[PDB]
Amino acid sequence: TCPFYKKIPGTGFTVDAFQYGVVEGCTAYFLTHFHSDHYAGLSKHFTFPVYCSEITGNLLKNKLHVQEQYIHPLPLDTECIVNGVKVVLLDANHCPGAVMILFYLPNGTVILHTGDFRADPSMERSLLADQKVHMLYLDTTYCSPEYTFPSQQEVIRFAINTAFEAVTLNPHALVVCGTYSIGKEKVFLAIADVLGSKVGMSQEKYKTLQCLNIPEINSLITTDMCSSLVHLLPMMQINFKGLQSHLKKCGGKYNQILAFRPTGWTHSNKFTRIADVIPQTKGNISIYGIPYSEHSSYLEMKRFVQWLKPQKIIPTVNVGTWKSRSTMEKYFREWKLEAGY
Ligand code: NI
Repeated sequence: TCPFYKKIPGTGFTVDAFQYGVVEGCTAYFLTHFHSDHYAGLSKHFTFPVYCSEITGNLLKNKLHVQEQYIHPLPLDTECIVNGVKVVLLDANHCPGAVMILFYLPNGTVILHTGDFRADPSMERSLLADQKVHMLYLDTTYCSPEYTFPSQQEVIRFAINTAFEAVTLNPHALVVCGTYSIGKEKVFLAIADVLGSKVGMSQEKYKTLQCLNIPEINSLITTDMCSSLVHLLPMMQINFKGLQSHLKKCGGKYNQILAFRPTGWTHSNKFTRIADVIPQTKGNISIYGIPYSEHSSYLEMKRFVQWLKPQKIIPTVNVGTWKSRSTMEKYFREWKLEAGY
């Protein structure tokens, strides 16, 4: 059944709750972003109102074929009224079109639902600064102190410098980047920009990117693989067998592959700095796992919460085990005692 952490009290609303059939009492279904564990269940047969960003609404219409009459896009940073309740959508710093949602309950309670987010100090100067938030529905993906990672800018610097050096040493090297969802487009777009190439990809993936309102996108991507030396493939193909196979397909235009796997976290983070990352190599193929995260680190999460000072926290991730739930609740209490709220 629909879990309680997907329901908004004092409303008929649910958040990211599309795989439970008709939720009894739900008058509006919000969708924070277009990732499959969140939209699971949506299709052309859905006949309830869906509230989301413009970009998520483009994806619902073009990729899932949801009928336009049931898609309600909202502008960001704007007080809107939905079924009699004031709401605001804020940028979540996750993937394209991802939002956090502020609900202003008729009884005076304010609730923030982060969706999936990567906390940032810039959030401390949005509309969140203007009133108190009582309850926080929190993306706790990396809520444990082992989870450190570098800034996105540091990671993209490494990738740009690595790729440019390799292709300048060998003009017959191919760059390959893995993907399995929207998100992390800066990785392949930044590499292609330093090399003066467009990024080549499948027709399905090109369609997906053309929904994202990225400026000048027609200048940066293409479905002509032959004219490109940065290729995008399914994350599943980013291994030695998959890459050897791909190289055979390029007809001797290339003699070396340099590949990137933008992972979340990996246990080489606790020891190794970004400057010191190395690839796995077999023959003329090298694979780099780079820690490009679109979720908060532990310290970023902690700073956001200690700034916001909520009265109650409801985790939305890692809630399935008692050991995880108990651990998270311990950190929340530490943060509260340290900061004095
Ligand atoms: Ni997500």
